[PDB]
Amino acid sequence: SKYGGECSKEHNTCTYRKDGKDHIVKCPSADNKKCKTDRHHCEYDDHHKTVDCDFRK
Ligand SMILES: [Cl-]
Ligand SMILES: [Cl-]
Repeated sequence: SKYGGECSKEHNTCTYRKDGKDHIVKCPSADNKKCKTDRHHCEYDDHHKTVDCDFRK
């Protein structure tokens, strides 16, 4: 249920792969969910219907 991708710091977006296609969604603006490092991991959780762009590198 989790779909991984990479985030854009400038745009605060997550690009993730699901069902053969790349999808670009906004990250949250929350302090510890936003995209902090360009091109680092993000995930769309299709169970919870949430996005997180702040992972440990
Ligand atoms: Cl595509
Ligand atoms: Cl969200």
